[PDB]
Amino acid sequence: RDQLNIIVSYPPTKQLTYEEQDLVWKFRYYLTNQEKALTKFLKCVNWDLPQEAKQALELLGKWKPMDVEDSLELLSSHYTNPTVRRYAVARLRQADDEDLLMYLLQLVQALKYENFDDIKNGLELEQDLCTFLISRACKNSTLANYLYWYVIVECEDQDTQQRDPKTHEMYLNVMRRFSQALLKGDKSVRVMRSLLAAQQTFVDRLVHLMKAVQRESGNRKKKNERLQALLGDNEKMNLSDVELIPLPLEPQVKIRGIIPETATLFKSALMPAQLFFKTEDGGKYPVIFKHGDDLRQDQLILQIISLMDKLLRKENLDLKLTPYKVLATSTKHGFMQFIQSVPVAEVLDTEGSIQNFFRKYAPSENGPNGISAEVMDTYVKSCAGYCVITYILGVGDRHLDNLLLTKTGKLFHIDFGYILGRDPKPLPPPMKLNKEMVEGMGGTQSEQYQEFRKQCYTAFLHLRRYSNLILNLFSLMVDANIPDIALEPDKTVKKVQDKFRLDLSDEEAVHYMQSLIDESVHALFA
Ligand SMILES: CC(C)(O)CNc1ncc(-c2ccnc(Nc3ccncc3)n2)c(CC2CC2)n1
Ligand code: NA
Repeated sequence: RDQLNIIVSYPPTKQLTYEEQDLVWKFRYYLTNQEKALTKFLKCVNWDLPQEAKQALELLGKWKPMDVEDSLELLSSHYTNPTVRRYAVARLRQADDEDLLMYLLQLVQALKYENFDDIKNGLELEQDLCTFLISRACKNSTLANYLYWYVIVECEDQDTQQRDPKTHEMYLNVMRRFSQALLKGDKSVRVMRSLLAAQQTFVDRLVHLMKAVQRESGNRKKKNERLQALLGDNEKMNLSDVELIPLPLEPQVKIRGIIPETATLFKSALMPAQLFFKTEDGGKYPVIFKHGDDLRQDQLILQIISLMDKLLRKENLDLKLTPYKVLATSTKHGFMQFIQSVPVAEVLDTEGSIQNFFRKYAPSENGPNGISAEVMDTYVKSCAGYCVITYILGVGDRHLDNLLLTKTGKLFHIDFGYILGRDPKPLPPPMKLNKEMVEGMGGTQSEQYQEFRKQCYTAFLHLRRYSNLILNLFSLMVDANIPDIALEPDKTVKKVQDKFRLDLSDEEAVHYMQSLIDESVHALFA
């Protein structure tokens, strides 16, 4: 009946009532070939009663196997049954590394829901999350790299060390188990350990270099010259000439070192560094090296933006997004991929507007407002894409210093210090959209505006379809040391859930999205 289809449609986090539980339970045998009924059914099971547990796992066997997207729910805190947890890993094994990599950050966090004793006893349908992740890491260099940096930061975490010494020791063990597996492997596998160790030394030497620059009082010019001098002496610092190691930030990129003479410090409180990595093929890879600050909140947000971009691209909707790489190398430092762009604040300061800026660096006679057709389409798509993504992620503290623009027309957001409905000012707008963006398209009477609205609807409807995956991924982050999560862990997933408005139809959703843009665009006139 229809009452069953309304119950299975529920978000992964929607808590079923006792009345709703005993209903799914009664009709369990009639739901066995319904893929999206299994999670709802496993919720209903009295995992304490042996006869119920027994019949439930019998049903788990004969049940239509679930999607990887839905399987992520089985790895959360709500599940403790070892069979249900091995089943979750068994479905997760069906995913390819490309997908697995998209979920890895949350999978490292999901280890704190695993059996700590099994992880320990492994030192010196049958695989747990630890064995599975190490297994996959041994076969894929990229995966091994992120499993290393994700676990090392959780080991380093001093807040976990004191608050949960049990979880801290579990991660030390995950690292020991990983190191053990690497040494028991093939020629290819055994060299991954020395590669991870070489990058760890590299980062340690870079951390020391940043400190060597700050030991003094000096002009930014003098500090820049102190950075350049220290990077130049490869005999002492060994940072300008290294055996081609993976770049922790993007391991597919193999680096020779940092170019000494082009390295500088940013005009910013913690003076992060701009460093150019010499890649194996003579190319340059610019990075931001941030010290004395925690990148984990940005690292999560950029990981979700990347996922959202891949999902949209999958549905043949490339909205020209900039999911720049963010990697924390400690709870105190890390890397960000430097993107050549200009903050919108500076766009207004130097050129007066986004339109002027575009007319200057990308003109064309009969193009929209004398601007390149390609640059304008890129701008409309990226605006729409970010308007929707920042709306869902509840990104606050939006100002024109953390809104960046490229000369190719790419608009994007940076610095995700405020997320999930948090903002320095009270009553913040739900739709993160300003008059500078709107004026960039050519105002509300422009064909570009209608196109922007259209792209906002398309993105929303496609992202709404992946609500199960996104909410499951957030549910694995509830107990992570992410400031804006740690504030209200118990309320985190619902904050994301409510933005999808999964209560509304596709037609109803586009009207709500349509009204939200209007209510925001008319609020810009007060
Ligand atoms: C580091 C922080 C004080 O915590 C703020 N957070 C943050 N987050 C991301 C970026 C970033 C990321 C990627 N590309 C660029 N490019 C550009 C291109 C041109 N002018 C600016 C940025 N900037 C940045 C900006 C760099 C530090 C100056 N800051
Ligand atoms: Na990008």
